Amino acid sequence: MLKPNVAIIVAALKPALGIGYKGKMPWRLRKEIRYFKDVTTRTTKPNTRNAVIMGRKTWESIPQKFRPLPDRLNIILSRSYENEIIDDNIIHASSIESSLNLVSDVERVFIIGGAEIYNELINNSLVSHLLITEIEHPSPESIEMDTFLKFPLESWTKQPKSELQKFVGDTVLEDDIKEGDFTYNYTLWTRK
Ligand SMILES: Nc1nc(N)c2c(Sc3ccc(N4CCOCC4)cc3)cccc2n1
Repeated sequence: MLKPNVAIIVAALKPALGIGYKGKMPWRLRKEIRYFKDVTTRTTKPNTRNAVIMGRKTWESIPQKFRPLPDRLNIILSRSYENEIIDDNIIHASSIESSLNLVSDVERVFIIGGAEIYNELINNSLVSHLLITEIEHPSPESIEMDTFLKFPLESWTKQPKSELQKFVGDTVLEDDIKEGDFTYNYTLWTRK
């Protein structure tokens, strides 16, 4: 695959864009996890699938019985890895671009995490879209967090929901989803 458009998909707590605490998301949003699954899995073309890209630490944090993520090509980045196809669902690579050279029959590409991946790849011009779930809570400060997005959003534009809907196709987009004390919305951003 040559110079594909890539999307980042993340869930962040406004306004600081907190994303984790000691390796874990500080919340359990059952519907939000479902949306992550549907978006990264659905495809429109026939014999295709999407690819998910993750850092080695996130891979390692998934229980072994739960990896690879089903129905998607999993790509794991490590600075120590050789570019290699492990099996039909797993690729090892040392760069995003090198990993993409090993694939065919991929419809979309998503970077899924973690923090270091997000923060480094946001500056790669292959990244064309951001799918940010913006989470809100009455007392954001009550939530312990150590990891944050460092995204240059002054250079990105938040699109209208119509554009997101077009993006995700048939997926149902509910507004102001509430779970416990959290309220969230799905958003799409593109580069200015
Ligand atoms: N919108 C969205 N985006 C993701 N990318 C999701 C992941 S994948 C993921 C992997 C790593 C991290 N983290 C960042 C740093 O370490 C805490 C874990 C967060 C999400 C798992 C569940 C729901 C998700 N929701």
